Amino acid sequence: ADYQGKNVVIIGLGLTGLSCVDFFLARGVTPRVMDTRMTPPGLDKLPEAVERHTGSLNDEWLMAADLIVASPGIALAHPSLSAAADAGIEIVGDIELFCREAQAPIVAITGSNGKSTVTTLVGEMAKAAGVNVGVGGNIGLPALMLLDDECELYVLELSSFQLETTSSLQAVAATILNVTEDHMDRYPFGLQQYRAAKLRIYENAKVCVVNADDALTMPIRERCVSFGVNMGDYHLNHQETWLRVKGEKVLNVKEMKLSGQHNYTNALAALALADAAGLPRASSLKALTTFTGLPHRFEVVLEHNGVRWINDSKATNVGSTEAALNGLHVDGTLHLLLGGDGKSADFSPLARYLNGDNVRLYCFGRDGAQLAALRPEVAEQTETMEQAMRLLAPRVQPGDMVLLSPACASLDQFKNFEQRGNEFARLAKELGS
Ligand SMILES: N#Cc1ccc(COc2ccc3ccc(S(=O)(=O)N[C@H](CCC(=O)O)C(=O)O)cc3c2)cc1
Repeated sequence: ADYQGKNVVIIGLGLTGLSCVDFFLARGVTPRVMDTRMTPPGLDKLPEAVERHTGSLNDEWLMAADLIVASPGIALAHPSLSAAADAGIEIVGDIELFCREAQAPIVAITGSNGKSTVTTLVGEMAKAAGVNVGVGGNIGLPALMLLDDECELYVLELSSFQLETTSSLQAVAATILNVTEDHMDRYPFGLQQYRAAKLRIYENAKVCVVNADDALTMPIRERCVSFGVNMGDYHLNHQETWLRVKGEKVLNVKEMKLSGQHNYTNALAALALADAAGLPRASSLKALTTFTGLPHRFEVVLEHNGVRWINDSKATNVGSTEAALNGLHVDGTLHLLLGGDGKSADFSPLARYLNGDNVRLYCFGRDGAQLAALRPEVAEQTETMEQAMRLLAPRVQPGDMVLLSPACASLDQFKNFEQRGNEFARLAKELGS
């Protein structure tokens, strides 16, 4: 596309907003930036000759623009954006600018849980095949920083928010791994509106890959390739567990470093997408056996003195926490940390995992009191995650697990879930020796 001489406004700084700034400048266009935060996260990192407005949206700037580039962190439904949409002013995001320039195929991945693990996995499968691959998007680097004429494949994690402002994506392979309640603070029309945003990823996709076990991942109306536990074009076989494609065994999971059923369906989805992208199967399977997991994803930061302390800080929703608790083996007592910005989620689904004598809850952050309510007799509420740790530490016994899998965003008290996971790791180290 050609942006020469246009009035461009970028809404939202940070890494992404910064990457969009660089994108326009390198193309000979000086945009202007605005952010509803008085002091946004990359402000002092921004070039001097770029006009910026902070502390609110600027309607004068918006209503004058030829193109608005909106961070995924601002709602399209925001009154200033809606007004500019009503006036016919074109609104895109960073993924859209990226898709209009990219000169390699894209694998596109979204879903409420598993999306970064699959994205990473498909990226390692291309690396194992000697393919020059750029991996990023909603994980790692912002898409626009991957753009390179030499790249042979892109693998992108895409959030529901990124998908709302993207229209030119034509993925070689796209998946929605699953859809469970999340971001309800951004979706006033509920779960169906949240799903609808994710369904945008299948539009003009060469192959679509659905989860046979989750109907919501399927288009509204050829067919998609599927993965699943007992069913699907890609599926599990329990003699010991194998991954199979159409009845053929391709890998015995004991060769994987990851474990758990939900990692095995991640592996299936990753394979299916690599297959659709033309990558050789042998090297794809080799990558499955070398991948050790992402940090903050059910990560054992300390196993010592009979106690395992797990950083599952990436659990930012109810679905992810269920994944950790469902089938979880604990010898003695589980000390479960819950807390932060629940985004108006229904926590009920968690209740059925919190019975029996061998469970303790330490609830903190904005929605702490709501998380304790799940079973108040076994629950403590603190303000912070630090205070919670210092409160559970003394009670920890050989055989126990300490599990940070909070079911909420960290953004009420932290920069991001990585900072929360790193703080937990530091404290677990202090308190656990
Ligand atoms: N203008 C403006 C403006 C821009 C950003 C913000 C708040 O700033 C952001 C920015 C970009 C984001 C992009 C994606 C997300 S996210 O919802 O997809 N990720 C969180 C992260 C959770 C966590 O890290 O704990 C979640 O799943 O809940 C949150 C974001 C939050 C406020 C005003």
